[PDB]
Amino acid sequence: PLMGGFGLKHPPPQILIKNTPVPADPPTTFSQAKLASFITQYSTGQVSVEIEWELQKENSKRWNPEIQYTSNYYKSTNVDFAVNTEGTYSEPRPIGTRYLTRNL
Amino acid sequence: PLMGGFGLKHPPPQILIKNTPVPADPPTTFSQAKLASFITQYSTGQVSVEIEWELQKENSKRWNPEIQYTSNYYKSTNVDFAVNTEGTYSEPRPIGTRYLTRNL
Amino acid sequence: PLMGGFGLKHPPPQILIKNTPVPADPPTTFSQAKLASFITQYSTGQVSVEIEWELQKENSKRWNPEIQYTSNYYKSTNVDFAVNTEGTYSEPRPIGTRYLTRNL
Repeated sequence: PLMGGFGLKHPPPQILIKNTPVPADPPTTFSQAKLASFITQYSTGQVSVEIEWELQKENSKRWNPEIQYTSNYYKSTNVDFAVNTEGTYSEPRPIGTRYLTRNL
Repeated sequence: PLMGGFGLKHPPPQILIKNTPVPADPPTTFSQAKLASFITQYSTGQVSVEIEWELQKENSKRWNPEIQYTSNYYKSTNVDFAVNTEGTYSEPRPIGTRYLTRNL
Repeated sequence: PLMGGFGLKHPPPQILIKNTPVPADPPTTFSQAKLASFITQYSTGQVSVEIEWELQKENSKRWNPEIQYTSNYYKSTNVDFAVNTEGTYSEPRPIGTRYLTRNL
């Protein structure tokens, strides 16, 4: 896939979820039409997901140090990747997956 | 120890090595004094050492990224921690052991 | 520890507790932002703790009487370490742990 990530011929199956509609008072006298009056409703809950990954371990004889993803050592007004005064979580920058080096 | 490193009450035993002195021609007529004429000599060889270390693995729940020791991303006239044009291996800077963080 | 009490290299683990936030009505039309409207909530309950102590028993040959922590024998307007007319529990004075005597 162009955006990246693993193309799958049978991806993780998507999940669809809906409240069961609960109709308001139907009339006393029967009528053909479907019930257009519903009880306003919404639900909540906790959803959990694990994804078990396989890591390809790295064995490399390169002498000098690699490049590593490291946080800024200099003082800052607020910590990156963490909440600010308002309670607003802010990811400052994108994080690539390529740092370690290998021989073409 | 002030310089750092593990103080040991029975350190790794030091190793002493010397050529066996091989005397030049002694005189035909015996004389009391020790032989002062030796055959100029030196030896060479290959020495190997392993040191089996125990690592204390790191388990930490800190959310935001750590600090990491990383090589300079910007172009340079010659690679650090590696030989230069003359064949001279040069370590540019000292490397501390403290980067990962922990709660006091 | 300076304040006193047992210093522990692995103290009793602290316990953290929170209500699960229950969001109010989300809008009919989806929107990116997190839900800022929550249902005002608080919980109650009963918490119990035992701490099993070991006492170091006291064996001492001192002839004359010791010093002991004793309540005031003289009449008072209200009992110490017990509620007053308003229902206010009031501890009058601090209670040290040292009374029994021992040879240095």
